Amino acid sequence: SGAIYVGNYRVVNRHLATHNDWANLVWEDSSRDLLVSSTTAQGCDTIARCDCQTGVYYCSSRRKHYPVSFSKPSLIFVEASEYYPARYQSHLMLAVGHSEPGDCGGILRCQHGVVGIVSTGGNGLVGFADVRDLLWLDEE
Ligand SMILES: CSc1cccc(CN2C[C@H](C(N)=O)CCC2=O)c1
Ligand SMILES: [Zn+2]
Repeated sequence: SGAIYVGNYRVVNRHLATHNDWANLVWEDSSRDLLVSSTTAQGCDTIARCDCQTGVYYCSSRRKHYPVSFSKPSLIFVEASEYYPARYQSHLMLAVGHSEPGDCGGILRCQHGVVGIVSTGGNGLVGFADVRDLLWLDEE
């Protein structure tokens, strides 16, 4: 579990969105496993606007924050899971590291702010959905 709170927006994994997130939907993309909903209170997170390939992510299944090198956002084949059939997931970055399904929502951050959230994993890899291209998260 986990979310990014920036301005009046809440960014969550699309598969973990609640009834309130869908009722207050701003934007969602099944191919990215992302959903953004509106909030009444202002958030304090800052989204990174950079091309960083090193950062730290939180892994709840180990209660640990791991420093990682990650690939640039790409279209990657992702095996079938409890929430999606086998498909290509877009804007996805991979790192070598631990992840389990319940780790989705864990933040990946670099020196510039939030880069993305855990979305995939398996075989000693962890994948993160990028949010740095969603420039509109910074305004209105
Ligand atoms: C096998 S370890 C692992 C870690 C994180 C996630 C998964 C599987 N998965 C991937 C889904 C997607 N984004 O396509 C989102 C929901 C989900 O449970 C496995
Ligand atoms: Zn950065």
